[PDB]
Amino acid sequence: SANNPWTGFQIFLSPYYANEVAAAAKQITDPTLSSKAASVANIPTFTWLDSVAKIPDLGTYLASASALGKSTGTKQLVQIVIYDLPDRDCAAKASNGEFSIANNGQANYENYIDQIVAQIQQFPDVRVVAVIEPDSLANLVTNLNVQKCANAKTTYLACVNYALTNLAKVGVYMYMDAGHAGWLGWPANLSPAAQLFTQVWQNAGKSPFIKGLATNVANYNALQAASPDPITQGNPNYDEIHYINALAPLLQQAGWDATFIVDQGRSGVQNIRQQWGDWCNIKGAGFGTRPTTNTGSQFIDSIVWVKPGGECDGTSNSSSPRYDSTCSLPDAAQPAPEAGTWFQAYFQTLVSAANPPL
Ligand SMILES: OC[C@H]1O[C@@H](O[C@H]2[C@H](O)[C@@H](O)[C@@H](O)O[C@@H]2CO)[C@H](O)[C@@H](O)[C@@H]1O
Repeated sequence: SANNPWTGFQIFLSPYYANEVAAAAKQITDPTLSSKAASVANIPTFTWLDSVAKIPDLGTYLASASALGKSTGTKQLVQIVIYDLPDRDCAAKASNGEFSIANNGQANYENYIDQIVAQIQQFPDVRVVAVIEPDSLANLVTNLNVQKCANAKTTYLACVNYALTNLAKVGVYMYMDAGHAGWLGWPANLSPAAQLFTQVWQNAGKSPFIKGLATNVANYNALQAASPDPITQGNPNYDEIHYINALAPLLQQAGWDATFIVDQGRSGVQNIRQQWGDWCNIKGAGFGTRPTTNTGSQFIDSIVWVKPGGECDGTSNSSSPRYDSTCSLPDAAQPAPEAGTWFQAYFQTLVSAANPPL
């Protein structure tokens, strides 16, 4: 590979996360633990554009990044997540979003992307790296018999295409979400997954800005497992390095020099789940390996922190329309607030259990 988006750039630290972390650390009673938690705001994370109201935030982040770059004599990089599909989260309930297909979803999303493009277009000196629509494509590999997913398949593909095609015109480096090793990493899923991703890549014109795929976003898999998690029984690809070593060659066969980024933001503590599919607020997770480009794998551009640890995965209140029974499992921290909202006790455990220690 030739073009790693991080080379020669300084990552712009998320002010949104920083404000959450500064607030959470002053509430942590242990003094050294509070110091460690406070330091989390200096670790680069991805900022989620999980609703239109966040688009002005992206405005202020690019402008701050531009200024930081001019004043420090560096080139700055802003890390974002495109996550506002119509009928979002089609195989769960916890992260249902603000747009729906039956309520002008297609148009709302295209306007969402347009407004994002118009922001990024005003700051050519700032590089952007985007993860494209967590969970969407993977749902279209394994969840087509889910009627919500099946009904939204063509909307998902159209919208993902619209994001890819139009963010490319303002030079955004993009990694399409590709699930994780327990999802698409199953050997029998590798080829169907690859066929989808290469179709999506081809449909977006094979633009050089489509770098490749992101894995483990908002999940907890090891990148390189010391020993296989017991939940991984039956899958030889028990960790993300196995998944990626098995999937990436298929992408290259079709001529896509595809590279990867891997969430490790909540991967510090392994063996914390009853079943692999337990994804919601897993009790006892720690912050994992810090973001770095020294990945040890020919396919991986960066270890990253995509899901901001401490922001909730979903509510445990079964009276909310966004209740998902996954968020009430014995390995899920409860009680838990609405997804995307701050979960103070979960953040403290992420700090305490961080591996490597903070
Ligand atoms: O990993 C985060 C997403 O997981 C999704 O559920 C997956 C799960 O990850 C797999 O381990 C397996 O259970 O397949 C599931 C899909 O049916 C979930 O739908 C999303 O809400 C999560 O963000």
